[PDB]
Amino acid sequence: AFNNNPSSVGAYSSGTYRNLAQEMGKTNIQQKVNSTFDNMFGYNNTQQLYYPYTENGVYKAHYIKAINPDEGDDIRTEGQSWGMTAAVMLNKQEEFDNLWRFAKAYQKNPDNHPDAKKQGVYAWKLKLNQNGFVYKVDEGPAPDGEEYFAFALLNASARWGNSGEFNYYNDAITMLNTIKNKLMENQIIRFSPYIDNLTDPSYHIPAFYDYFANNVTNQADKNYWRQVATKSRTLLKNHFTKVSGSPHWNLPTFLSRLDGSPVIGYIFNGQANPGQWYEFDAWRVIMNVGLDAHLMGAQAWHKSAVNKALGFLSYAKTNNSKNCYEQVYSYGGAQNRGCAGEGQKAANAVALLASTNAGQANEFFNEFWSLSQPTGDYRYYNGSLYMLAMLHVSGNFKFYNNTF
Repeated sequence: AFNNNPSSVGAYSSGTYRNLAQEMGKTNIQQKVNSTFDNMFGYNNTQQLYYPYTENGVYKAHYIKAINPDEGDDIRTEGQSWGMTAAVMLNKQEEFDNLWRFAKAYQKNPDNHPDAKKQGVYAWKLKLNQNGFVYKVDEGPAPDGEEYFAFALLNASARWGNSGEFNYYNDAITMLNTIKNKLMENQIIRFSPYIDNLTDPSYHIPAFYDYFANNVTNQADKNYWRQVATKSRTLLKNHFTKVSGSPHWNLPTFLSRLDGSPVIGYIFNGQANPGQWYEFDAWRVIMNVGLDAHLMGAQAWHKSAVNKALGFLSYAKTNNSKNCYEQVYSYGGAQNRGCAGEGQKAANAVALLASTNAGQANEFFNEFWSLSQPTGDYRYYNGSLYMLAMLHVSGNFKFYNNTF
């Protein structure tokens, strides 16, 4: 049965990881996790997201392909870093290494870039050109990519050691320094190096920062990352307070000020969507809340955040002619951007790690567990999230500490 009373002591401290799928009475859980990875990382062109990159017939590395039916396929740091995260959780070293090799070679902006703000950050969008060779479309970062890269690299170090192709640990510390020096404002993750007073709630993964603190060597840095963790929980708490009730109706948003206030409308040239939309980034927020609750302990704010968000989505589904909750809401209103797909359902299933409502858990968990693994043109984001959620709900998303 669903544990509707999640512990205030996290798995990171206790060593006890929940297996949400087991709580929900599912069987063949590990087989399903394993096949999810195998199909995502297999050469089937069906679920597959992991693709080799070759130059003049010479194998180089692999990437996570952001399939995109109308703007052209591209390659993103988020997906890359998520793929590495999945690989390390399942002990898939070659896959990890192939993706990290790609990132370091091709996504990383040089440390001597003329724009100091870009030095060592990871270009969020690459493409292959008409001759098949990789190039950077946008050198700006998507800072949760770096966050996941650091996370994944620290875990790789801890599981595999640092005497092979990669000194994972050194690469992780370098990534942490880059986050600190290039991607933070006042200890809050930036949306952009170029805009101040701006964060993206989905980039807040407090438990990662606590893990970082425990995996650096020097006292000042340990304190730094513990403070980032606390400030991240404060940001999320504040954001969830600000989105409660009217007018945001309990869903977190794409962009936020540093006090947690949703950004209203457009604020910069190139912005993809209004700041107050619950959209693709925002989907991940309650997944991150679930993660945090699982790994570092459930507090009242985690439970309220997820219970109220899931509650809104259930209500919104009852008020939808398609009998679905949708992918995009703004001020509690559906934006007609489609019924939830697999990624959103996956994010919501992970959120259950902070839920106290067994009825919500049954509904949201069964909707996720009944899905087939994503295929087709929208599988990059649906399938990347599906993979991460499979790990989270099967007790496979764990923190592996380094030993000093």
